[PDB]
Amino acid sequence: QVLRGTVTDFPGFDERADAETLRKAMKGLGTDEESILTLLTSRSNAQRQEISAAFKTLFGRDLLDDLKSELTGKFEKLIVALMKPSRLYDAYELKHALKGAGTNEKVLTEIIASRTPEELRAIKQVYEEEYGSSLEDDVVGDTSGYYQRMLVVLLQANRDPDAGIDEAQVEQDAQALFQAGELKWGTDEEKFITIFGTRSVSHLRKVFDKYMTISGFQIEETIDRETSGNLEQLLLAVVKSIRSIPAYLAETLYYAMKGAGTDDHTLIRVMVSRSEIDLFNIRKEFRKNFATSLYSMIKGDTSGDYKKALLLLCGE
Ligand SMILES: [Ca+2]
Ligand SMILES: [Ca+2]
Ligand SMILES: [Ca+2]
Ligand SMILES: [Ca+2]
Ligand SMILES: [Ca+2]
Repeated sequence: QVLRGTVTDFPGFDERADAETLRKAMKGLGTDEESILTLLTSRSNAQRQEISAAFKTLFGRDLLDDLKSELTGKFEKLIVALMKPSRLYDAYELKHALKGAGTNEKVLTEIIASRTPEELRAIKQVYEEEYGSSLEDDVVGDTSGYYQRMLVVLLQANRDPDAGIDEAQVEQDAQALFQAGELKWGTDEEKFITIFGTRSVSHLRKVFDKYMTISGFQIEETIDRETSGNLEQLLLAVVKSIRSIPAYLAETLYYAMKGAGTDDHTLIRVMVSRSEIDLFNIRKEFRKNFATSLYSMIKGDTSGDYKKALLLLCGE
């Protein structure tokens, strides 16, 4: 399918002109957040990096340090995130879910399950450069059990490529998965980890069909998203990503705003990271699955300059 983002290079871009607009906006008493916000959400990530350089050439000041001393709250978290160069974002997000006591298993599952092999290679590469330690050793050092192993398997970015679809292997995997599901994924974990983690995307889709034409239940129906289980949360995220990455991220966003509070960190992470990849496709899945639009949900769930920036990122 064709992936379309909501943010694209801004025509007639001038990094010096933009460097100055931002300077006048930060300069002196009071800040013009309305100006920063509108400027930053209509320039691609590559352009924001160019604005930063020109800002440094013209004033000898660091644009980001400035935005941080001037901005505050979720609006700042959102601006700081947009500034992060595209290639460094998932790696940064991953270093901070692992870093320190505990682990944000949520981010680890979300990024590793929804990212393609090419994306994971580049992430593994950029991560070691930036942080010195390899992603795989930090994951292995923070996670455990079959959760760790499944994450490590996916981290190898070695899913079979899509080619000849043997129906003998398909039915064999469907049966296996069926029986592992009936056992609530608590037995023979080794066998299913290999199927979910190394089988080609087109293969696993036939497996998901067959599996249901064996049980009458979609494979996800054998797992409760709401409840615990790191390994199950991962199996759920993988299944959904194998079906549709936008749909999976379309839902991750939904559950970020659905409830008593708002998971602004997820809301910010998915909005920013996918803005130039498939945020558009994500918007289309959100509407068709949740009967409402992302725009309209973000508008009612967030407030202020923060809300305005998300809405401009969202687009229509
Ligand atoms: Ca100021
Ligand atoms: Ca003000
Ligand atoms: Ca501040
Ligand atoms: Ca830790
Ligand atoms: Ca809410």
